[PDB]
Formats: sequence, structure tokens, C-alpha cells
Amino acid sequence: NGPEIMSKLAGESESNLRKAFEEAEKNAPAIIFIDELDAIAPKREKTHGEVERRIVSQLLTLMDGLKQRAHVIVMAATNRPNSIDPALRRFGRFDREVDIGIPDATGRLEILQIHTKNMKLADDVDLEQVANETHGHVGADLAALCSEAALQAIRKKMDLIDLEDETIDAEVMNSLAVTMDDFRWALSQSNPSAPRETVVEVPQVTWEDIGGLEDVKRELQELVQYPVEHPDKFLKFGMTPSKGVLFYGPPGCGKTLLAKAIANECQAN
Amino acid sequence: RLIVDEAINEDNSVVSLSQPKMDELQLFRGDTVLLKGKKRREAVCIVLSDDTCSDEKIRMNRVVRNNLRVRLGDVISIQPCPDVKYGKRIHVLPIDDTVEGITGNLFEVYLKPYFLEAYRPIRKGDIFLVRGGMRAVEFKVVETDPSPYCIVAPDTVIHCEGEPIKREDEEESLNEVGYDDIGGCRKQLAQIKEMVELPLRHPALFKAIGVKPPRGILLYGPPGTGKTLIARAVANETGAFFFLINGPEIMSKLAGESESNLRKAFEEAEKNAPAIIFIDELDAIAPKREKTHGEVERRIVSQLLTLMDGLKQRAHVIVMAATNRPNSIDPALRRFGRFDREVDIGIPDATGRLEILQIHTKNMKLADDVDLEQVANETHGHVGADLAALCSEAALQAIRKKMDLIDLEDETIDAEVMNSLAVTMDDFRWALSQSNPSAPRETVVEVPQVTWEDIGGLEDVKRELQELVQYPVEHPDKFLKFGMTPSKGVLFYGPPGCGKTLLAKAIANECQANFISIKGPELLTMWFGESEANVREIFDKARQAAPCVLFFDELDSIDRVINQILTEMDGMSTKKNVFIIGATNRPDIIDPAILRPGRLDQLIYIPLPDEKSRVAILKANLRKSPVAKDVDLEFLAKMTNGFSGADLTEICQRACKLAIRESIESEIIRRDHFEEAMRFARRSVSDNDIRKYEMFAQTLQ
Amino acid sequence: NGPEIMSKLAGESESNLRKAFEEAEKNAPAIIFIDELDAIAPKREKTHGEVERRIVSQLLTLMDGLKQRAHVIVMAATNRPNSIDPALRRFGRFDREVDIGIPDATGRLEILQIHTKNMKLADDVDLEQVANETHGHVGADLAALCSEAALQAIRKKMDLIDLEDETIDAEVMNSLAVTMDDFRWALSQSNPSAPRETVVEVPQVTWEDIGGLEDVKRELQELVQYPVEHPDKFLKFGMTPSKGVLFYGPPGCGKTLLAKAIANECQANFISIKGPELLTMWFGESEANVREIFDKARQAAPCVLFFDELDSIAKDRVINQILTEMDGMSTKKNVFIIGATNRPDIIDPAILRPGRLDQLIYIPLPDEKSRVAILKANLRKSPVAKDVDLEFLAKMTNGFSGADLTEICQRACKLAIRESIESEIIRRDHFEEAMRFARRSVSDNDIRKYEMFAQTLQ
Ligand SMILES: Nc1ncnc2c1ncn2[C@@H]1O[C@H](COP(=O)(O)OP(=O)(O)O)[C@@H](O)[C@H]1O
Repeated sequence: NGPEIMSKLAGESESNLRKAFEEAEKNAPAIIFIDELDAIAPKREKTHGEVERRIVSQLLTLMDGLKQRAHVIVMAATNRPNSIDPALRRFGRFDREVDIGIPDATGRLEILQIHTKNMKLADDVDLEQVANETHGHVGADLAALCSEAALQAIRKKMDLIDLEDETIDAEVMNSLAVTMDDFRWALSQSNPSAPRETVVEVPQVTWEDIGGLEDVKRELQELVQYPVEHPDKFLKFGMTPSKGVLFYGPPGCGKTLLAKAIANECQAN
Repeated sequence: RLIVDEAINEDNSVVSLSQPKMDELQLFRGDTVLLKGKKRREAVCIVLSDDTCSDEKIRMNRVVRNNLRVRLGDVISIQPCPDVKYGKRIHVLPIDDTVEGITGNLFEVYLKPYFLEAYRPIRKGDIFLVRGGMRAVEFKVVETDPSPYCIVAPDTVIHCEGEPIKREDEEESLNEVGYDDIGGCRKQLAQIKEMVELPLRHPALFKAIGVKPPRGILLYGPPGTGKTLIARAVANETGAFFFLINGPEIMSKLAGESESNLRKAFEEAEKNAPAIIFIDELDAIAPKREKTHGEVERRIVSQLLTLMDGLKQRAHVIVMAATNRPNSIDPALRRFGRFDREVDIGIPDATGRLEILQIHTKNMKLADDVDLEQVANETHGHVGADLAALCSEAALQAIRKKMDLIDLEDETIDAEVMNSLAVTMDDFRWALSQSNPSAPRETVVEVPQVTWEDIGGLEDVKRELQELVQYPVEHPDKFLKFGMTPSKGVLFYGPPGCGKTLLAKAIANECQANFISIKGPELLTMWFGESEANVREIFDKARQAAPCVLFFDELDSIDRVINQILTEMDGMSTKKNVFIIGATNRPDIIDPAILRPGRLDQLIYIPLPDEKSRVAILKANLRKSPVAKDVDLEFLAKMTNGFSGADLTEICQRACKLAIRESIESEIIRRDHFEEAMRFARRSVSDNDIRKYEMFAQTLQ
Repeated sequence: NGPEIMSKLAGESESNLRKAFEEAEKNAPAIIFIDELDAIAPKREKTHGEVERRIVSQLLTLMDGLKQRAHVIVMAATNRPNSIDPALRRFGRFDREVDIGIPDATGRLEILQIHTKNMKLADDVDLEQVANETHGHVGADLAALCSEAALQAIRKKMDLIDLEDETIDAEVMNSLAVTMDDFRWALSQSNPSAPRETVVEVPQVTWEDIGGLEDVKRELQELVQYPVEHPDKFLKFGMTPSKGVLFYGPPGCGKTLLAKAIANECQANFISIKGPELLTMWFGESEANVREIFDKARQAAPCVLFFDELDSIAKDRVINQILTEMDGMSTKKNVFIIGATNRPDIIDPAILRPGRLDQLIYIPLPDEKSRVAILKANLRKSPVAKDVDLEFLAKMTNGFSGADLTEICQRACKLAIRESIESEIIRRDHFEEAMRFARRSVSDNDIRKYEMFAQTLQ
């Protein structure tokens, strides 16, 4: 992690990087992880110093300690990639990029399912309506939500009964279960700290997924899913597909939902 | 008697002999001859008909260059070889450093495709290799049962030893890249090849001639486009010493000993003369701005700025440089007595990325299903570094398609089943489906491919332009014979989408100048971002793309940019064979200060195309596929009153989309769609502008 | 050198500097050379530390370090005179500030003869074919091109002839030469890295090169000669001459040419500033640059400043700053500043008062006989015979300026070279081609709108 690397004095922070690289280069294969790269590697004059430069310089070049016979591999994690140095992002030093992003509500269903394997939920809850209103929240916030839901459930018991002693009472908490208004009470705290950014999502509206009204259908469905099975047929009869289409007319007609149904039809984001 | 040049044709034991060189030592096409060599080498090679090279300078492989063990590029005689003999019983052994863990008897499965039907003339103890599946093998002959110069015969057999021989430092390694291994820009690599080759030829020349060496070569440009390996490649091509100087390793150490590290590296560089040294990422070294907080980074730009001049100049060593942006470097290094003439290789074009594919096809062991010109199609704006990453991802998906599901491994690692495995077409599509647009999308510098035959119509304006772009650069002496100078500015105006952007490729493809496509919106983003230093830098590295042409369109959007193009056109490049296109659609709203003589002044109105011109443009639009000629093209141009080339392309595009619509709506061609496109509701043509453009023409009168 | 100060750490760099200066003082008389002093002494927000203040410390004392007993003398040399602090510009420390500037064409040619006495140009070499067009290139660049022209010569030998050995044969060096194609290939190399700073040069063209407005010629000749030929007769009357005259009318009439002729009369330096580069400096807020170019014009004595396109800034901060810092009335320096424009109507009225640019004189279209004399001088530009007369070419071109006739005769010359090299393996036809094309793209309706502002002065 970045802050214990940058916490030490100059000189031995480089030796901290040395042990952090080749403590496990002899343990091939191994994984290293230098998370929150905004805190350790920006490109700013805000960092009015040189120890951060001496940290990130030779880090980006002694991640090349794989001499085509080692098996060192690095996962990189940060908040926003624009604040990362681009010469750090230069190929060879760092090649390619992917985003985990924000989970969707459909994915929130199974993160709420697989986080609740231990808490022994009761049959009164349904878990579907729980994942709907929490759009724009990270899965760590949902883990927090069910965590203090369990803490609220064990809070109204186990001390009001005065079952507190030095030994735990496993049978009481095993008989205990979380319930629906516990999730309502968990919703009643400051959960939206994961902010409202842009969202990627797999759509579900399908009332008019096949195109528009009249021949808008027959141009829209070809334009949005005939390339994904037939790419070469367009070049075989001559030229590229279209680049973009215009939507214009009276506002609020469901055209925004129509594009959602278009993306739902082609099974794309 | 004969000099070595670089050859595209990679088949070894092949001499690319010129036809006047045939009768001097009695050479024939199918036959092979002996060569001279340092420390008494013999090279044997069959004749390739290559007359466009010199008689003495003959294009050869880098593998026969490595076979010669010459430094490189030196003069060697040819002995004729009338004592050719095929023979048998040639023991062939590999080398250990090439063996990356390839299991067992690789002898027959690599030798037999290499040896069948080639009849390749092979000396004793020579070096040669194959490539395929990210590694294949080098073979060296231990002994020959005939003469020490020998020829592969079909009855030649080997002992399948299974034990490679210990390597030597005398041989130049084959992972050490060469001139043909880099395929970014051939003429620019020629510029960096004979830029500084005279120390690479002879250090005693500059120890004996008072001409100063070209002191310091800098390759700015796209991020990491083989530039470190370009310096490594020319270091291998001179055969001199090289050691890499990492940019961030200067900032690795603390203050004081990082100076000692860099200075002692520079001193042992001088100790190891003849040599070339290279520093990457000088923007990490010298970003001399207000962003240079502290003082030890000023200490870092010091002693480099000392040892530029602290070169003894009796010491003949050469420094090499690369970065991303030239203006990001500290500006005290631009002048003379500092870093010398600099260049950008830039983003490679379609042919250059095709060549980086063919140098990457060699070590793939690929099947004939793939052609990779389709990969060369949509690779616009994509660095060949990312293309090599894409080829690596293709190989990884190929070894993820099979052999991780065939499961022929517990600890055994069979590379032969990996070579029988091959990358395929949809594997290349899937490799294209990963993060290829990580390369930045800037304007492209490319030698054009669209010819003058692809545009028909306005032959008088075309004759004027064919005069303008060729007769100054054919006859400048006839221009200045009568006391006159060639012009540089031309005017393009009229209705948009007529094909004026389309002819900009052809006007540079005909005279074989370079093309740069300068467009208004990214100049507007540079103007809003106040990065006009980037605008004069793209102008200047267009000027060092000589011979070139400057196509700029939609100039009515500008207000600083017009003032700075008037500044930079004052220092025009008359003898660099450049020309400037001024193009717009609304010429009236621009200021009339630009139309003065000495500036962009040669006024030609560009009209909307005529009916035969529309037939030619429609024909060139339908040349991308076999289109049936059952529909007459003049009737397609009959109803077109003001339908420009953009209108023609969208009409034929609508015909193509409706044709493929009815092609794939069937349950699991030309005439009906052309009649539908001619007889649809829309006729969207701006027709009012013809009267005011003729009003402008009558204003010129 | 400045990087040798920045070579080692602080303190011991100072000691090496001092010890170098007592051994310079022990080697009296002596010269001490320092360059990149802007890198030594900047006064901006690049003060990211204090060691730079430590290194200008004791240097500023050692300019006072001699007590008229040490014979030594400084030599400071950094390109930007504005990027230094005024602490280094203090009197008694650095008094004699002098420029160098880009060489003139008469200087570029002798640069080419003093850098050819070693590598020995061949018989086809004249060096004026290179010296004419090399504006924007410095003598370091010219030495670079002569060096790598010698390199392109040296690729022709020792490998194509294969007389190579360890010791270089100097006899084949003596037989070696350099060609026209070698020199234009050298010119085709990446020369233009020398910047686009404005040029200072003595002009060699005068009123045998232009014809037109001979009374204005004689009046400006009097105004630039008799103030500097007889300043004592102005002392006899006690008042100074005014050194500002306004030019207005149709553009492209040769306002640059008359400025070169009037600078050739005084054999003065020709400096020609114009609109777009000072707008580029103004958009970056760099009025110190235009103050600097006017100041180095003031030590370009004698000089004549040419300046045009007032109307781009007449409608603005730029005229305000240059009107404030044009008031350094150094009329005794043999300097001269002029104002050219196309439209004198939209100029600010803070110019017509005295003490500045004063004399408003109209610059009309050239006369037909004047353009006959212009083309008569321009037979070097474009030779004309008398099978068709020059005045016969001026029968219907009364509303054409000098740039207009220049571009149409250049079009006729382009047609001449075209139809000369049309034949697959000289004057009258192309002049009739010029006469038979009916182009009239010149604003001829501005005559009365110029005349109303002329008769406003009346
Ligand atoms: N035009 C090209 N020719 C050959 N190789 C190239 C080219 N462009 C990019 N590459 C490849 O891209 C990689 C990155 O280039 P470079 O910056 O030299 O590498 P590094 O930073 O690892 O030293 C290199 O391994 C090189 O092989």
C-alpha cells in the first residue's frame, strides 16, 4: 500500500520498494499490488517535493525485473486514471487498461445474496426490493448496510435481555435473524457516500425493444445488432456501417427509454 | 568488391544480385557463389534479381550479416563457386540461449520444413535460424562430410542429438533487432540511418577530419514507438558498444550519487569507445517549467548539459535521445553546440503497419486463413507497439483456445503442439476487441495511397494543381530563370462535400509528397486550450516531413489561429517542397488580409461536380466491391441538380444498407436499391449557395 | 559555464568560482566568460529554493570585487535581455548592454566564404545561391550545413571507391569537392530550428528599384536627411524635428519597399515589425517584448522602423501600450518610426497631436508611368520587351496596385513556364494572355472614401 511506502524517510523507502519487489521474485509466480496510485503517483506541482518522484521513478522501471524468466505480475488500482502520470501509463511501463466501475442493481441482487451467506436471514424478507433503491452505491456500502443491519438486529437483543457475559451465547444469535425493517433502519443511515457518477448497466426494458414506430424499427434493429453477427457482409457489399443517428421531436416521449430498450435488444450495455 | 545493404526479402543464403554484376564473376540465377569475410569467412548465397540497388551495394539479410561476423556494411569480394557439392551426413546442432525450455527432439520437426526443397547452401559452423510461435530455433553445423562449404540435399540426415551447444559472444544475437526488424517509417529510418553513420563507419575519420560530428539525435513523438529499440537496433547495426541509460533511474537515487551514477556511466561510455549512448524520457529529465519545484531536478538537467559540452570532441561518442513532445524538453537543448538535428518517426501508416505485421508474422507460425491486410485496414491511430501487444494477445488467445483445453500438460511443455496450433481469423478479431485505442488519436502523418485516378472531374483545376505541386519541384531553376518564385497558397471554396478533401490525398500521392490532414476542430481545441505551441510544433514537424503538403480545411471557424498561421507562413520553406491548401465553405466571412500576394492568394473557385464527374465519383464509390453494371451511371447523375460527392456517397451508402438489409432478412440487389435511392422522398441539396458563390466569382470577375 | 556552477553541490561550487577568479586575477590582464546567466539569475516564480540566490550571491559582489586594481573584465552572454533580473542590469555592474542579432545577407555570404577555406568548394559554387534564402538561419546553422555538406561529400568517397584504410588518405581529400546538388541537399536538411525572431539588416534597394510619388520621395528624403545632415541648423532655430509620418491608402503599393529605400538613404538598419507577431505576443501578455524590440532598435542606430496594419489594433490594449512606450523621444539616435495602414478612419485620435506620429500623407495607387518604372526596375523580377509596351499594359490597369500587377505578371510567368515545359521530348504571348483575362478583384471603389478623409485635412 502507498502510505506505508511514503511514510518512511528518504532512502529506506526505496529499500522498502526493494523488499516489496524481490521478497517474492524468488517466489515465482507471485502477485504484487500498489493500490491507490493517486496518493502515491500523481503528476502535479501540488506534490512540492522529490521523494514521491524518487518513489515512482524506478518503481515503473523495476517493475521490469521480469527478465523474460520471472513471473512477477502487478495489479494496479487507483481512483481516477487521468490523475495518473502518462509516462507511467506509457506502454512497456504500463500497457493496457480496464475498469471495474460501479455495480448495477441486477449485480446488487447477488452481491446482497452472497454477502448474506453467514447472517442467517429469515423468510420474511424478499431481497429484491432491497437492491432497487440503492442505485448509485458501491458494494462496500451494501456490505456496510447489511453489516449494521445485523448490528441493529443484535442490538435490540442480547443486552435488553441482559445476556451479556464474558462467554458468547451462540444459540441466541443463531436463533436471531435480520429482517425487513432492519434493512429499512440500515437504509436510514448515511449510505450515499458512494457518490452519483455515471453508470454502466445492462438494460431490462423490453416493451418496444425492436426499434421504433414504423420503419424506424427496420433501420434501428439492423443498425444496432446486425454488425455483431455479420461484420464482413457490409464490406462484401461495399462500405462501412453508419456512424450515428439523430433523435429529434417533442420532448419526454420515452425516447430516452427507447434507447434503453434498443440496448436491451442487442444485449449490449 | 561488393558492399552490403539491407534486404526486405528475409530468405537466407540469397544474394540480391544486380544484373550488371552477373558477368564480372560469372554468376547464374539458380547457382551460388562464395564470399570474402573478416577472419576468413565464406558466405554462400543464391542470386536474386535486384537491379534497383547498386552494382556494388547489394541488399543482404541481417542473418547473413550475422553469418559474416562483420561489424557491418563493409566491402567484400565474391569468389565464384564451381565446386558446389550436395553430399550428405551433415551434423546440425542448436545453441543453448535460444532454447527457452523446448522439450526433447525438436530436430526433425524444425529442420524438415526448413530443409525440404530449399537446397540451401550451408557452410561449416555458420549461423541461421527460423522463427515461429514466438520462438523457433537457431541451427549451427558442427561438421560436414563434404567440403566446408556445402549445400543442403534431400538425402542429408542428422543425428537428433537433443543437446544444444554453449553460445559465444562472437556471434551477434538474433533477438538483437536490426534495420528490417523496425518498420515504422522507412525514409525516416533512412534519415536516422545515414544521419550519424560516419562515426559508425569510422571513428578515425572524425579523429582525422575537422568536420564536427552531428552531436545528438532526438526522437520525439508518439509514446514508446520502438525508440529505445530503434537506438538498440542501430547500435547492433553498427556493432559498437551500447548500454541503456534509463530516464527514471537518474531520479532513482538520492542527491549527489545520482550525479555520480550518471557521470560515471558517461565516463565508462567514453572509456568504451566506439559506442553510442541513449537516454529515454528526457521529459522526465528536463521538464524545465514552473513545475520544476525543488532544485535537484535542476541538478539532474545539470551535468547532462555539462557533458554535452563536456564531451572532449576528440572522443567521438554519440548520444541518442527520445521523448514524447519536443517543446516539453528544456529549450536550451535545441540549438547547435547542443542536440543536433531531430526528427519524429511518427505513427506508421497502413503500409508501415503492414510491414510491422510481416516482421511479426515471421515468429507466429500462422495459417493461411489470415491475411492481416484487414488488420492493416483499421489500425489507423494505433501504435505498432499496441499492434505487437495485439499480436501477443492473439497468440495468448490461440493458446487459450486450445492446449489449455486439450490438456497435454502436467509439467511437460510441448512447443511443437503450440506450433501446430495457429492463430486464426476470429482470434485476430478478438485480439482487436481488447484495448487497442490506448494509443492517442492525433492527426496522422502518412504517405498517401488514394491515387489521382480515384477522382474524376474538374480537369482544368487538376491541371493547375498538377502544375503547382510538381513543376516547382521538377523545375525550380526554370521558375527562377525568369526571376519568379513559386507560390505556396491555394484557395478552395464552394459547397461542402464535393470531394475537395478527397483530392487532398491524391494531389500528394501523385507527386509522392507526404500528407498531413489539418482540420479545424482540433485547432479550435488547441486555441481554446491555448496550446498554439503545439500548433507551431505540428507545423514544424510537418516541415521536417519534407517533401510534404499542408492540407487545411474549414478556415472560416476563426481569434488567434489566423494570426499565428500568418506568423508561421512568413518563415516559409521554399526548398523543402511544401505547399499549403487553404480550404473552406464560406470564404466571405474570413478576413481579406489573407488573400494578399506573398500569402495564400491564388484564387480558384471549386464548383459543384458535373454529370460525368458525378459518374466518375459514383464509379470510384462503387470500386470498393464488385458492383453489377446493370444500372446506367448517367441516369444516376441525370436527376442530380446539386447533389455533391457527399450526397452521392450517402445515396450509394443507403443503397448498400438496404441491399444488405434485404440480404440478411431472408429466412435461414443493385437495380431495385438504386431505383429506390433515385426515387425516394428526400432531395436534400443546399441550392441557394450557388448564386452567392457566383456572386463571389463575379466580385473577382 | 552555468551548468559548471550547477555541476557539484552548493558551497563548493562557490569556492571553485572564487578560486577561478583569483587565478583569473593572478593572470591579469584577463577576460572571464560566463554564459546562460538567465539560467544563473532568473527573477520569476522559478525560485523553488535558494541556492540560485546563493550563486548570484558573491557574483554581484565580485562585479564590485575589483577596486580599479585588477585588470580583469567580465564577459556575460545570454540570449534574452529581458529574462535577466535588473539586479544584473545595475549601472556600475553591467553598463554596456549590446546585441548581436541575425546576420545580413552580406554577412551570410562571407560566413560561407570563411567556412569554405578548409573543405574547398568546387568550380560550380558561388555561395550566393545559398546566402539569399537563408533568412531564419543563424551562422551556427550555416556551419552545421557546411559540415554536413562535407559529410554528404564524404559519403561519395571512401566507400564507393573502396580506398579505405586506417590512416585517412589526405590526397583524395584534396581531390574531393562539393557540388550544387550537395549544397541544395544540405539546404534540404533540417535547418529551420534557428528561430523566427525579427530580422535587422541594412537594405541595399533604393529609388532605382521603385518609381512613384516622387514629391513624397523628395519630402521624406529631406525629412530623413536634413535633420541628420544638419542638426546644427535645427539648433539654429532651436526646435527638434518630428520623426513620425502616417501612410494610408490601398495596400500592396510597396510600403515595405519605400521604407527600405528611405533606410538605404540614411544607410540605416531596416527593422519591419507587423501585426500578427505582436498580436501573438499580446495574447500571451508580452509587451516587454515590444518594449525590448524598440529598445534594441534604439541601439540599432541608425535604424528605420517599418510598421503597418494599424487597423487591426485601431479599434484595444496594443495601441495604448505602444503609444505609452513610443514616447522615448530619442530623435538624436537617427531612428525613424512610421505608421502604415489601409483605413485611416478608425484610428484613435490620440495620434494627431504632436510629439508622436504626426504627418498624415495619403499613399495612393501607383501611376501608370510609375508602374512602367516599377516594372522597368523589375526586369530582374520579370524581364519585359518592347514588342508590347509597358504603358500599353497600363491602358486599362489604372486601378491596379503594385502587388496586383506583381501577382498578375507572376501568373503570366507561371503560364510561360507551364507552356514552355508543355512540349514533350517567350514574352508577347504571355503578356497578351495577361491582357486577355478579365480579372478585376481589386477594390477600386475606395477612392472617394480616401478622398473625403484627405479633404477633411484639406
Ligand atoms: N516501428 C516499430 N518497429 C519495431 N518495434 C516497435 C515499433 N513500434 C513499437 N515497437 C515495439 O514497442 C515496444 C516499446 O518500444 P520502446 O519504447 O522502445 O520499448 P521500452 O520502453 O520497453 O524500451 C518495443 O518492444 C518495440 O519492439
